[PDB]
Amino acid sequence: GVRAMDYQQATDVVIARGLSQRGVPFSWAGGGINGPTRGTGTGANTVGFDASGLMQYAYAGAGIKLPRSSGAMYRVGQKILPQQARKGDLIFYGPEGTQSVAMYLGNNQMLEVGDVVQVSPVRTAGMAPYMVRVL
Repeated sequence: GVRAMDYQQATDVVIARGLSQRGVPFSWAGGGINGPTRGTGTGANTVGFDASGLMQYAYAGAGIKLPRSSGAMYRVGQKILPQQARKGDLIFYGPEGTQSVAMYLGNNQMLEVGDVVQVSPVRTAGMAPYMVRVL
């Protein structure tokens, strides 16, 4: 029972942290565990998040340090069938999840980085075959 409670408690913390960043601008390669930062290249002069950076920030609240890169996140935790998705699960885009990543919020909502950190409907186009549970 404590397992379930800890999972639920962790999930709530991570969602709260992610949601607190709504509106922060996209920055190519920006951000990480400690919050938004300048990125590189096109993002060198912009403080913000890319998808990977935002996930690292949000999940750090549950005492988890996620790998850098969506492609590396796709290779940790438990692979989940999308039909069995729960809030807190990670959704991936591109071949082997290397293009991007977002956090499922339940009811076909996800926290993603668009032009800014935002809550969006789930996008199925280009979605990787599995989701990932780390909590």
